Amino acid sequence: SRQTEIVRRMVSAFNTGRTDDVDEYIHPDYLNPATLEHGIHTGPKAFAQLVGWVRATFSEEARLEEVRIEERGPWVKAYLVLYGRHVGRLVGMPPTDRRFSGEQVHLMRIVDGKIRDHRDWPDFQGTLRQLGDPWPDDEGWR
Amino acid sequence: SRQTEIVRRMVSAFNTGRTDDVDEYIHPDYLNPATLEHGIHTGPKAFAQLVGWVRATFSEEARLEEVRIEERGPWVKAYLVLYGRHVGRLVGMPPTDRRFSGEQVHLMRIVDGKIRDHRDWPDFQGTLRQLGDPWPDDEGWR
Amino acid sequence: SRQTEIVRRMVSAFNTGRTDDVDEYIHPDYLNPATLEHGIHTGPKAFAQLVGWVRATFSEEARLEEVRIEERGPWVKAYLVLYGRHVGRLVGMPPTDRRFSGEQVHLMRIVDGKIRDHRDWPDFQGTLRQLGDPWPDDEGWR
Amino acid sequence: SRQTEIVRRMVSAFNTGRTDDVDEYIHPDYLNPATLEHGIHTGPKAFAQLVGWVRATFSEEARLEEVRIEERGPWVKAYLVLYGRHVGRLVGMPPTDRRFSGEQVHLMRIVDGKIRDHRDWPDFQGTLRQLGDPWPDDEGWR
Ligand SMILES: COC(=O)C1=C(C)CC(=O)c2c1cc1c(c2O)C(=O)c2c(O)cccc2C1=O
Ligand SMILES: COC(=O)C1=C(C)CC(=O)c2c1cc1c(c2O)C(=O)c2c(O)cccc2C1=O
Ligand SMILES: COC(=O)C1=C(C)CC(=O)c2c1cc1c(c2O)C(=O)c2c(O)cccc2C1=O
Ligand SMILES: COC(=O)C1=C(C)CC(=O)c2c1cc1c(c2O)C(=O)c2c(O)cccc2C1=O
Repeated sequence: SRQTEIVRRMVSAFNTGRTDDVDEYIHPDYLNPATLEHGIHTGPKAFAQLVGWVRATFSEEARLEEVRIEERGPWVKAYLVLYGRHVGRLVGMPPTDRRFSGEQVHLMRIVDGKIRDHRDWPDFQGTLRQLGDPWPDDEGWR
Repeated sequence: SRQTEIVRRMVSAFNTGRTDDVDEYIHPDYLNPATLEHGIHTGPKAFAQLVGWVRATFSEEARLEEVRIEERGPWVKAYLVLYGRHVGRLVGMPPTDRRFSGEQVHLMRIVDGKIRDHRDWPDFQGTLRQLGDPWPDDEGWR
Repeated sequence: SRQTEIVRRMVSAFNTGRTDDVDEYIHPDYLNPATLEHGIHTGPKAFAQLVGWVRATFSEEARLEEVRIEERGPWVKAYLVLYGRHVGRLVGMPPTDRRFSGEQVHLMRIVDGKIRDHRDWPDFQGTLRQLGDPWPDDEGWR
Repeated sequence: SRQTEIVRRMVSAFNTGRTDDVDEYIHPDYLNPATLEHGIHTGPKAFAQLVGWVRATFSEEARLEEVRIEERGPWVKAYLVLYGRHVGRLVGMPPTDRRFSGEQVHLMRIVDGKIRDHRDWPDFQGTLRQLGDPWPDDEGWR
């Protein structure tokens, strides 16, 4: 139950935008490999930046709802659903202003009480469908 | 565009619960083959009953959002997303009170200005996941 | 484990087309509510007809693979994946001859050793995408 | 049609494992941001390494089937379906030896006749379900 509660605190940060206490539950060595192309590198600051990015992209009304959280050893798996609105540029695609919802799975390793390894799997295909199958502009993503 | 607007009127009925005017856009011969196991048979009354059932099952806050509507001949295809809350018994499963969202596709044939043939394809599997993989009780569905 | 094995026998019938022994594991009162619009009514014969329809529609190479089977009381839930090819008319849509695969969930009630209540939830939306978003012809489905 | 054919050549490489000619259709500056955590960096060699990784992970029988390919300007969008078998370690998860299939969307920018920007969106959640919801081992992914 300790580990489930740590992951619920991470979920809560995405829902409130609250990053002042991330050093209490994000490991110094935190890395989410998806964040690198944004410039977002390691530790509590990287996680704070990721929260910021999610809210900037999918709006201050984004909601991550919990379906269920599982654990095995030091690993925690969170089955969530994201509810958002496409209000920020996303992989080179201007904001469609379209609402969407999609299931997501997160996998996290807890190391000495804090989240150190974090992978997430959005329902990218369903999000793109709900956004009307957007395209990047000439600027693109790189 | 006429046919797209008829289907938008159907979508709107699910969003408002408004069934007083269904005879203006639902064909006398309307049939949705999924409705039969509820007792819901043909024409405008069957469609009214279906609206009622959707709102009773997925709540008076259910929302059907439009992604896109396509047509070919007398056929219209609606790409929607349902947002709801499981507040009514569903295929023998007591209400979980869980929020969910899922894409849905509807296919309708327009006959003399009114919806006559109607099939819908919910994201049943994703809904069930978001409801925590519920089970029917001893009463079941039949 | 008895009930899991009964459902595996049902899965096997779809994979082999073998219907000579359906009276041994399909209840006299069997009903799948989806089958009614094809004319397919109750008991072992209805189930045999459904096997036939699946193979006629999604080809003699259709394969239903097992992910996992769960039970609770008299209920069994089968998480499967269908692999097929669209070789028969489907809801008024001529055969695209396209290969597809989609997860499916089946829910069955076992009554005195035999399958009596059967609901299935195909990934209809994903199947339709993989078939290139087909349309019904003028004949339609009714 | 030129750009569609370039993307079909990329699809074909995943299906045959053929990487001797990647410099003819992969830009010197090619980057897929997902590949970085494997060590796989830029250009034709990075793409060759990615083909290798896909076949090592999802087997020499992996098949990427084409649903449809769209283009807009220099951008190409490929709607595919992957058929594979989990035979290599995947994000810290030992091979389950389970077959799976999942839709995938790829987005590519063509620059002077060659693929330069490449993002892919697997159906990760559906793959994980079909693999029986595997877990990483103690070694993990990092
Ligand atoms: C609640 O957070 C996320 O959903 C998320 C996180 C934590 C980190 C990420 O890097 C992404 C997303 C979500 C997301 C995408 C992320 O990179 C993305 O690229 C993405 C995309 O490229 C196209 C459609 C939807 C997307 C997403 O929902
Ligand atoms: C907005 O309407 C629907 O979603 C809908 C309609 C119009 C008619 C129907 O018969 C069903 C649904 C939705 C629906 C189910 C319907 O029969 C259903 O059985 C169903 C289910 O059995 C399990 C999970 C979700 C479900 C649904 O979202
Ligand atoms: C392995 O069996 C099935 O997939 C199945 C069964 C047992 C009974 C059924 O009535 C249907 C399907 C599958 C199916 C559809 C069934 O009615 C269907 O209408 C259907 C559809 O209308 C559009 C796309 C895919 C479909 C399916 O895969
Ligand atoms: C045909 O190629 C791919 O599917 C693919 C490619 C080109 C590049 C990639 O980096 C990934 C995948 C597929 C893939 C994953 C990739 O990174 C992955 O991490 C992945 C995963 O982490 C869990 C389940 C399925 C997965 C995949 O199908």
